[PDB]
Amino acid sequence: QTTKQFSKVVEDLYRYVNAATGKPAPMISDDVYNIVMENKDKLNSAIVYDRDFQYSYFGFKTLERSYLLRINGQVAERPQHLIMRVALGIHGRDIEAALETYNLMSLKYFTHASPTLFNAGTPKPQMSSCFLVAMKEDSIEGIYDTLKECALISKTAGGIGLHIHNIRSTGSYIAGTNGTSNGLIPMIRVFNNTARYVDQGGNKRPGAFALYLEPWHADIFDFIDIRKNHGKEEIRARDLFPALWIPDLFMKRVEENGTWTLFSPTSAPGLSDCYGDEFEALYTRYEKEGRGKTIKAQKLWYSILEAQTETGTPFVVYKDACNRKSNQKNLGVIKSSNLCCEIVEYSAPDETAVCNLASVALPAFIETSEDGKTSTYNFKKLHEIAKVVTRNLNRVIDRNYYPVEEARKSNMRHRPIALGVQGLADTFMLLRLPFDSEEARLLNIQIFETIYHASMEASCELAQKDGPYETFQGSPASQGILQFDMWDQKPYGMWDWDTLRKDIMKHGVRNSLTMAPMPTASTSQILGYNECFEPVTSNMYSFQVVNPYLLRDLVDLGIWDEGMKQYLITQNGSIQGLPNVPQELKDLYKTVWEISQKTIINMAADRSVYIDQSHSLNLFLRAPTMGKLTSMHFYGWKKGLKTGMYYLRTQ
Amino acid sequence: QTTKQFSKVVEDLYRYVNAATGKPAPMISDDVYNIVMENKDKLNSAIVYDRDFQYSYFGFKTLERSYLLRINGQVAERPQHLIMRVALGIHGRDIEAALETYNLMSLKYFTHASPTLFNAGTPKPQMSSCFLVAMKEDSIEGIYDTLKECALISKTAGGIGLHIHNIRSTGSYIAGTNGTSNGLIPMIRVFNNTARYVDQGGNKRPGAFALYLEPWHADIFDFIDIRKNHGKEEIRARDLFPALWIPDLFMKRVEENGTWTLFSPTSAPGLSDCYGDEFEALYTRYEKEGRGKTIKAQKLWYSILEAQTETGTPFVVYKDACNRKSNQKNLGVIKSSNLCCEIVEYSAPDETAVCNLASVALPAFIETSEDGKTSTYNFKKLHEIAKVVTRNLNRVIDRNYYPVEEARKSNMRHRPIALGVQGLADTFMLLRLPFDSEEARLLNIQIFETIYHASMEASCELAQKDGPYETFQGSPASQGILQFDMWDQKPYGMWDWDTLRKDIMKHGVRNSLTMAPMPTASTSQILGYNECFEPVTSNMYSFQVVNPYLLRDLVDLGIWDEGMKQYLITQNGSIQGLPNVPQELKDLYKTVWEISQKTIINMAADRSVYIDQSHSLNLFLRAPTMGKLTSMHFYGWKKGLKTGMYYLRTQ
Ligand SMILES: Nc1ncnc2c1ncn2[C@@H]1O[C@H](COP(=O)(O)OP(=O)(O)NP(=O)(O)O)[C@@H](O)[C@H]1O
Ligand SMILES: Nc1ncnc2c1ncn2[C@@H]1O[C@H](COP(=O)(O)OP(=O)(O)NP(=O)(O)O)[C@@H](O)[C@H]1O
Ligand SMILES: O=c1ccn([C@@H]2O[C@H](COP(=O)(O)OP(=O)(O)O)[C@@H](O)[C@H]2O)c(=O)[nH]1
Ligand SMILES: O=c1ccn([C@@H]2O[C@H](COP(=O)(O)OP(=O)(O)O)[C@@H](O)[C@H]2O)c(=O)[nH]1
Ligand SMILES: [Mg+2]
Ligand SMILES: [Mg+2]
Repeated sequence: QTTKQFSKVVEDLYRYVNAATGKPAPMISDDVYNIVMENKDKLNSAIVYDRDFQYSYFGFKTLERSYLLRINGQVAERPQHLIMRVALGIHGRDIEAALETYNLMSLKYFTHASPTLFNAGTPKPQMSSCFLVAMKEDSIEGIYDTLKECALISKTAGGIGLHIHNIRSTGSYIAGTNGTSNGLIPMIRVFNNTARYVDQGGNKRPGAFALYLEPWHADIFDFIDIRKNHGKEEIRARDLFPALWIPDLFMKRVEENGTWTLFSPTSAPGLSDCYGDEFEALYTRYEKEGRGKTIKAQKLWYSILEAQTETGTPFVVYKDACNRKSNQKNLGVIKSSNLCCEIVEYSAPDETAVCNLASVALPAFIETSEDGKTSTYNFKKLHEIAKVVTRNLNRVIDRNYYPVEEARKSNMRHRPIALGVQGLADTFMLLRLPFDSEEARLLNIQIFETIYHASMEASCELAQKDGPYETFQGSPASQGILQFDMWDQKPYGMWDWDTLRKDIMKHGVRNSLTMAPMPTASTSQILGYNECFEPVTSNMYSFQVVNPYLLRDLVDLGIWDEGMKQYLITQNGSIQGLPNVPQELKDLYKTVWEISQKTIINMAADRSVYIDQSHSLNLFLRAPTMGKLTSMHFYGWKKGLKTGMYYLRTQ
Repeated sequence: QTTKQFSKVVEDLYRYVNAATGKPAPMISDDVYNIVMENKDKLNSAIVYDRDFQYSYFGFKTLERSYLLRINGQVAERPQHLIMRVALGIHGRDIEAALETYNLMSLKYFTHASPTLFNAGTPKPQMSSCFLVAMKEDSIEGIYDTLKECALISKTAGGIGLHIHNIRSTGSYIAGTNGTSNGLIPMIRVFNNTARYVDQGGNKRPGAFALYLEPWHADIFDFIDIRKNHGKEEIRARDLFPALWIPDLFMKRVEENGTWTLFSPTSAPGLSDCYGDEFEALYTRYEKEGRGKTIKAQKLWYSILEAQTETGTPFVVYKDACNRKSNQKNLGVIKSSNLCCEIVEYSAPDETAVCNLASVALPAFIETSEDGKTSTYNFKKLHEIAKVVTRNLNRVIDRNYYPVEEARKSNMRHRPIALGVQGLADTFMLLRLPFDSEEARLLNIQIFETIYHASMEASCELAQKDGPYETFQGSPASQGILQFDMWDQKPYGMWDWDTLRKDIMKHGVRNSLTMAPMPTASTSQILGYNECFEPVTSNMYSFQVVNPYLLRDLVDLGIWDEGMKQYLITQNGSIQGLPNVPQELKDLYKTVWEISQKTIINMAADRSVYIDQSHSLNLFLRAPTMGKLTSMHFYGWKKGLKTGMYYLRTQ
């Protein structure tokens, strides 16, 4: 019920015409069509259609539902065809690299983020997932230009993070009239409205932008409350996500139980265009000068926590930790993260930051291969594959179709890239390692060091062929200061950092950033592994499937029965305090709510030194409480995390 | 409790500084300040402060509430100061014309529309009331550019009429995705949202745009329903006004009880860029070609009437009558009217049409001066004053501050102007003429002929000094075809049209259009006369004042008492079927609901031949019914009215 020969499938796709309209609607690009036809034999015979049986029933139905291209609502592309198309879309004329990417992706070593999977090798190749946008100016012209931009971006795949620190707060003065300003909320309501009007890619799910405000902005209280399902209606913005861009001085005032001061950006200019001490200097001076409204820090705090407890938002991202520890610091002051709090990239009115994403599948490197029946981890294959994905994401930068000029400007200047991971929890389980074990802690550090090292090396090789990126000179990287150096730490040492730093100083790197582990929400589901780097949330998930690693074990112990089936549904996928189940299994299959959030922050802190950018650290709290949240926020803060919190997931 | 010397008042205004902010906020322009100081003696001694006692208690409190400039919430300008400032803002260095305009305005011969009163002689002189905007393109870029434009326009005084015939309808195809379009409504919802976010001038009342669609657009049914207070919520747009831009062919299909066909503009291009026969030719061809959805004309009809009955909207404006009979026809096809259905001016993506407005006060020309105690009408003073206002509106064009480039382009090319009137009903009453009398019918024709003639002559003189307007060549006017010629009628003849046409053909006119009688909602209330050209809606209005002409008469007849007071409140200001009241009085003070709508359309049809543009014809129906509305719509249509209906006012 789908044509088999690949080039025949391309033919159809490429020759498509929309019957309702009589318009030719080719779904393959010219340049990719040509490549395919010019190499039809090599390409056709390289595919291995058994590999379609690598996908779980749920894995495949995800692919089927919205990934594999359709001709008149009918799926016309086999999973292998999707992959082959992707590999071509990325690799163009370089058939060898294409062919390499094909095998590895089909073998499920890694995958590319959804935009790539959707649009690679199609005429409008928009393979980018992230856009961080700057509010252009505190004017009606600036506001509507940015609005126009978000709409144009939203037309295609990819989420937006938008920062709005420069917008005049409620009641602020306006030259030329006696009218006074209305603040962020009415304006937020405009963005929200545009988010709902512009389809993403052309389908069901709404626009969703994330909004970045620094907690001193005079409209903060309402801003943080944007997602509440009560109060009024016209004070909310229920399709957007508030994200706090928090400076240390705030955390400090909260801790010391002191005061916080709210400014309108026009009474207190420059607050967001600096960080660390210069910021505190400037902020304290403005406070002295009575340009704002002072209140007790802990009153803002307490509000911030109420919102997180109810909505899981705002997210928290530490402005200082982000700017102090960015390889982009030479470009200027970074003003926001993105929609999923993983990207940390400079943006300006004329530079909208972009990022391409792929995820290495960590389980694929477990080989129970030595002799007996221990497993090891093949960190050599991890390095190799990590290098390939680096090269891929880099190719994507050039072949990408940018939705707006400020995106193309930004990407061609700095070439940031984003690697991350899926199936950490799987690797751990397969390796008989409890998520909170000293062994798992070692493995985390190790996996991440090796990806960072790999991608930095592969990027170094690139710089050697195509020159460093335009803005390499002046970077921490160009001075020998890599990610972990900015954490005042020594790398674990599994790889040779001296030689790499040596080369990097000599030849540069092609990419300003490389690592930003992301949520993997849908691309982990295709491959059949757990979300990114978080532990399982349940052993039962939901049409209800028992954890295959758990299940396997329950059988070998001849204890899997009806009570064991139904207990898992009762106890929502938890095996703790369950009568006939060994301590080994109990430790290994703790749900995420059963692991200390201190351990999570620890391992997050551990891998963070090999992360160029940030990672989407979700927090999970079972029995939620002000004080409990407070110690999780501050704990992470002091660890020097960038993304202190993505969602607060609860119940 | 307000400084008296005028130049002192300017001084304060001009020297103002906003204390909260420490910013200098001058409220007079540089060039006007200089003029004032350079002529302080002439200017100070020309004012006559008794004239402040020309204003009724309600008249003055309107002026006080939002017209006279304030210094720290405290009124600092006397009505005479407002006027003097206006006359200067219009007339600049020409002190004689300034001084002329001052006397006439203070004497209440005429006034300028509210934007003028608000901003003349201030630093951001935006004295324009009307903007007709073109939807830039059926793209997300075009949509958001227009949105940006409406916002920038809304920043200052003046209402918008926006036409959207070129936007792709629900479910229409989009190249580049499998997504399908969502039609006008979601997009309308975006405009609506911007209308509420951008304050007008800087105060309370919401943005309000009027939206112009041709009834064949495939989204018509929902479009016409935009103002209903039920159904759903997300299908409505309750801060905008739908206006039908109706072609004859529709009226015809409705009458002949035939079919109507709905097209998306992309399946049926060019429909709005033509009119009359070429349109019917093109439309019928598209129908034959099955590019649309056909339904029974009378089903659309019946829906259109349900909406008017409930919401008083959509307005009706006949596209063909507008284009066939416009002096702007040489410019291209006019695609919309404005917010109050009086302006009929060409617009394009790069030309947003503008208009300045003043209203002659018709009562001021009644002089009971011959000998005995008949009154006459001084049509010679009407001609004179009408000429002055022409010159004024023309000066305003040059001294105006345009909110966007497409407005400045449009106005400097064609220089349209807009005269109208207030206190028709007053003139009639003062002259002992029932609104529906053959005498009142004669006076209407007469008043309007004389304003048209006057303004055309005064504009001719201008063309002689400053050249014709850029696009005069090719105009009906340049061929000797004036307004009434396009109605295939001969003018009443009270003035010498041969000589004027002769001169116009020779020298041109400065303005492409001159006459567009408007609602006068607030500027008739300042002067203390009834709205524009409509009859009184009540003799009692509302803190309740009895019609002074009625009241006067009731006293001289010694019949005004308690029963007469309270009867008027009971019968909502109607004197019909009331026991001790002469037939003379009953005929003279019919409320508007007591006058045949056929008579209204007649007199509207009568003055329409001296109207360059259109006029805001409100319809009043007491006992509303499908068939009754139907005969009022068709009656007006056949009379060749442009604005068939502004609001349907009911109850
Ligand atoms: N009519 C209006 N309605 C609502 N908000 C407005 C309006 N005018 C300005 N603002 C807000 O005020 C800020 C300044 O807008 P902008 O258009 O730059 O003002 P401006 O007229 O140039 N005056 P200023 O910026 O004070 O010199 C922006 O954040 C706008 O959102
Ligand atoms: N992602 C989207 N969501 C909602 N409406 C859209 C989207 N993309 C396009 N439209 C509508 O489709 C029409 C065409 O938009 P435009 O941006 O010109 O499309 P395009 O991508 O250039 N394709 P086309 O115009 O069909 O050649 C406009 O009326 C838009 O309102
Ligand atoms: O629902 C979503 C999820 C994600 N993203 C974007 O994709 C990035 C990572 O998303 P994720 O890994 O969850 O999606 P995947 O690539 O696996 O499909 C984010 O930073 C967003 O910019 C988005 O636009 N909508
Ligand atoms: O509430 C209003 C009424 C009017 N207008 C604009 O002003 C013109 C005429 O308005 P009107 O005569 O009623 O107002 P006035 O000039 O008397 O204050 C219309 O065509 C609109 O463009 C507006 O923006 N808001
Ligand atoms: Mg400004
Ligand atoms: Mg287009």
